Amino acid sequence: EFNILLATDSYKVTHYKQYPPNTSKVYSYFECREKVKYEETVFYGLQYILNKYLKGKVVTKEKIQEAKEVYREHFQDDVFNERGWNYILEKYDGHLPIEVKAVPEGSVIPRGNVLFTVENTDPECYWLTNWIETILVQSWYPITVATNSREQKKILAKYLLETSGNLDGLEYKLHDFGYRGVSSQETAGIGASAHLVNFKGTDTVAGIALIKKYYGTKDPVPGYSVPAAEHSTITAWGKDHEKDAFEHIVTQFSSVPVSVVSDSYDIYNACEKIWGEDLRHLIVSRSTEAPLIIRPDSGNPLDTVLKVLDILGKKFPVSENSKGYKLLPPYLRVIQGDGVDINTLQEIVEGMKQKKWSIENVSFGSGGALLQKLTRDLLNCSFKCSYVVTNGLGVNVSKKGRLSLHRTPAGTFVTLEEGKGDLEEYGHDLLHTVFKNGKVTKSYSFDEVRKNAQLN
Amino acid sequence: EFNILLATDSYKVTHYKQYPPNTSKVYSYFECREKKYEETVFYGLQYILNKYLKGKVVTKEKIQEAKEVYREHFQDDVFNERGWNYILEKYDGHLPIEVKAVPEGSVIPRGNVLFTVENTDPECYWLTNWIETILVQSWYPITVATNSREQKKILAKYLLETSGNLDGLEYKLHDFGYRGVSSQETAGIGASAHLVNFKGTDTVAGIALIKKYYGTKDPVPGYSVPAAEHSTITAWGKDHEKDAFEHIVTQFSSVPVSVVSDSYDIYNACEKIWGEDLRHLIVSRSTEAPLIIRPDSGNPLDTVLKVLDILGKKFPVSENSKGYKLLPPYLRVIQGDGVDINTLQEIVEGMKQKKWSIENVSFGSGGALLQKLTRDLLNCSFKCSYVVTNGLGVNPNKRSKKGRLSLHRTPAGTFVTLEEGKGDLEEYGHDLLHTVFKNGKVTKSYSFDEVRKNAQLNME
Repeated sequence: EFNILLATDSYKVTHYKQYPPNTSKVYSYFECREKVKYEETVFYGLQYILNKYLKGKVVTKEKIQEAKEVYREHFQDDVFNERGWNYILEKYDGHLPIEVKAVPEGSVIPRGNVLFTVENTDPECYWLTNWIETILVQSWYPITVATNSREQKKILAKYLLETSGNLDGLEYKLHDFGYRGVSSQETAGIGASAHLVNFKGTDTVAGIALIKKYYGTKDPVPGYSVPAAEHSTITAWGKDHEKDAFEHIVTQFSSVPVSVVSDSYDIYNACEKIWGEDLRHLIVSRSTEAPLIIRPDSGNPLDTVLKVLDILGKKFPVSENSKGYKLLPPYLRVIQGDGVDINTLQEIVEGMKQKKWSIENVSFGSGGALLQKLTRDLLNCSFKCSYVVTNGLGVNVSKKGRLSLHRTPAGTFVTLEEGKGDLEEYGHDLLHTVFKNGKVTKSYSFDEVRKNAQLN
Repeated sequence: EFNILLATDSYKVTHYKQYPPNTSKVYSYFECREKKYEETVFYGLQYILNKYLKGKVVTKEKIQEAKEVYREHFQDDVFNERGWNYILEKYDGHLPIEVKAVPEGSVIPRGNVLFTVENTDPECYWLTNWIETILVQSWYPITVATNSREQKKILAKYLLETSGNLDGLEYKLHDFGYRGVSSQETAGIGASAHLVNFKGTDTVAGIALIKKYYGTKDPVPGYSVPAAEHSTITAWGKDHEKDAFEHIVTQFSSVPVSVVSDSYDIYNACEKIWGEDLRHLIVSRSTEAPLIIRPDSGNPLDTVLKVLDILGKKFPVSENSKGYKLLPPYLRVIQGDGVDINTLQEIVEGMKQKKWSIENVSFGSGGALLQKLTRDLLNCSFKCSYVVTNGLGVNPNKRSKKGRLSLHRTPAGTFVTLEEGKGDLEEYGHDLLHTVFKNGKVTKSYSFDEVRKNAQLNME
């Protein structure tokens, strides 16, 4: 199926012919170098990569021959280390002789600290470290998604608290609508799973499948969604049957919440006449677990939320909570999924507070904004060789030498270099061996991942 | 392997309970809308059709898996088990939809229908909305192929003006985006899209995709060359950079070799090492295997200009027929840092002002070519435009299209998208859209050779 001998940058293929004689070790590391400032990042995703692509017998005679042919044509010359891959196949039954150490999945670590390290375990495979860089560095994506998601969660927790006095339901405040905005099916799954580290709402079940497959969970409902009615289905009934459309929907989905666009024809007539009275007997009767969620009209993200809230406020009973903020009845809520990114989320929620509107009233959705438009540059994700051993001599190639992560008694994180960690300075290394010679040596359930990524 | 019943936005799962009774048709379309990148390269649909939609994609096992997944996901039974079983029993699991599209590789101006989708069996009215997700992801290869072609245009302009021809244009932009994209699948798709316009890529997966889903007569559709970076050269120590260089050039002499030159000494490497010390091993390299020098970091233009100058003094520089400086055939430069469509223009412009032929330099694009792209760059939009209920028809950015769409060209060759089925009259040339998928079968397929031909630049 997938061939790891063909999963590296092409130029790295020739590295086994570029090192000095007797090079026995190449040690490399990944960090989110320093440079809404993302001060701390969530380390998430390496486990997926290790399990899906690196563990077990990943080298076969068949795969060796495939790579030899592919590369012969690619470089128009035989520059493929066939013998080197044959050694791995025969010596370790196709298992990769490398060791990867990393901070636990879900850990929140400030920028500029070692997150994981990679090195070969057999001197003959000094070239392997550079080779697997490509596959490992893609962990930047789930790290970045989990990080940007958590930052948005911090914004939501702050205002939810100040406006309601608590954080109940925080986990359902930001929904992942990024399926259609990402670059591939695989990316959709990875990204959705990274969002689920922080929240539970997603429209990409592939995220849940990845979690259950690569991490494991005891959580009864790790990821959820609610039926949603959009323009495409409502307008199919016609302007004269919008009421029938609305009644049909709410009656079809009465035991769970339901999202319905109010912008199909006229939000006023829809909220004031249809919802307001014509079908009122179907709304007020809904449980607090299955509220009607109104998806505001098109326009400015903040303005629209207020407008719809003010309208609804005029037709339904609003009350002030213990914190003194306007709160719609339990059977009625609002969702803003258009133009909501990390920066805009701020202004929106900010405006709501200043207008006496509680955050309990609204939830948000983000699409290609939280799964796409993100790059390695956001957190300055960097992978580099920091230590090499040639002719028995240890040399430093960014951070220098062998690295280790530590947390001081004051609760600060520090990455010690040049093997200084060996001096047992600041306790024990926080990086743990997760992969060694083809075997995943330490794994985490998704429950642990979420616990480690929890808000401070 | 893959369960298409689980590959749609969640909220679309319940649509089979949202339409009026006897809704028999749902017709939707895809376009790169314009406001108020003038042309896009349509590429990638065929990969999706063949990999995910064709053949028997529904099985009892998949239907059951979906039922369980959605029951937990929605906390209620809102999965159309009956509707999917119907496809399994009536069409042996083949999807009853028809997709029409402009040819793969075709160049179409913005604001025009590119592909359409509709159910072929009235009982499957709900299927059109369902597959939107998987089909709209074509926005990615479309965008990559389009952006890549725009850069090709810039390079073509300056290569022609500075050398007189476009020889070797296909090797001027190398794809180094493997490490900068979000996944393995995305790497392959993206690399394939770049290969629509160029041949250099460091992602062999892109070539695999081309051969598997398109096919080619080209004996070498994608290529790369050995390259030496800092992590490998610095391993030798500052005092052995010359040996590192010597070793590498000797190792790879029948093929071109890329070598970083800013490890330690930037001037000494070009002047002394490459010059006085190893010149004998460079001037001897054939024109098919030149030494490729990769410049230091910093401003991309300044660095390119500074490197050419240093070399241009230690090596014999000529003057082509257009009067621009040209390095000897065994020596070239590559700039793979900080290059995107905006920076590319500034660089080639700078070289022209400095009288340097574009022949001397090639470029590399990474994350800024396969990741710094979104659906909004080209305003990729998918929308329902026609619906039939009870046997009756129903219906910032430019307005959306309505009714049955068709693509044509005026006698002047101007592209026009006709709406409300007006295309039936064929006032202009018949519909340019072709049926590429129908009831589980891919009905029209393009070789990557046709794709590249359709995407060629306009000589004008």
